[PDB]
Amino acid sequence: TLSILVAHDLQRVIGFENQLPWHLPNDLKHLKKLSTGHTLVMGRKTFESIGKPLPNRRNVVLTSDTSFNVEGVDVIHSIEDIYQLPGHVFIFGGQTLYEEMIDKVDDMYITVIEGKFRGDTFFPPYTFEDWEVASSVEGKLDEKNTIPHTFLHLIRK
Ligand SMILES: NC(=O)c1ccc[n+]([C@@H]2O[C@H](COP(=O)([O-])OP(=O)(O)OC[C@H]3O[C@@H](n4cnc5c(N)ncnc54)[C@H](OP(=O)(O)O)[C@@H]3O)[C@@H](O)[C@H]2O)c1
Repeated sequence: TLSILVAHDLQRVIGFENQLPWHLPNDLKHLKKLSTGHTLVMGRKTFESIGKPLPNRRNVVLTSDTSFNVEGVDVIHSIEDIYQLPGHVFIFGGQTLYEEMIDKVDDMYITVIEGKFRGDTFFPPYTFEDWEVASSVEGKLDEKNTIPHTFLHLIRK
């Protein structure tokens, strides 16, 4: 199973200066819940910004750099390599990977961040006429989680 994993704002901003534009602990908990025990594929810039593999899942980095060899990370050098990855595979950014994979994934787990942030990277436009809402759940807010957000699971029609 091949799934997109992403948080984007009302204008589909996903990043600014190689980091998330928002601070939202609950969404990171959500994404770790979805992906534990599975596989995260990420482009090189996204990986470098995280800086270290996420524990308790297979971390795969897509890069053209043949000198890339990081402890606890598997490297791939083509999109085609993604299809050889066994199990539930999550496409986890950044913009380049989303653009390359959005026409290929089975479904998408999207957190809509219900705000407008300054961004330099975007999730590609998509339409609900291609995607059925399997679920839509409003995130609960508190002191440390102050931006309204909605967890979507969309499945390709
Ligand atoms: N909001 C979210 O849920 C979320 C999640 C993840 C990331 N992000 C954001 O996304 C932004 C980064 O996106 P980005 O597009 O700048 O970078 P990126 O997708 O993270 O990485 C781009 C790099 O990935 C490698 N790559 C991509 N396609 C390739 C291919 N077909 N063959 C070989 N290598 C390939 C290349 O690495 P090389 O140059 O080394 O060859 C390319 O330069 C950051 O701001 C980050 O915060 C947001």
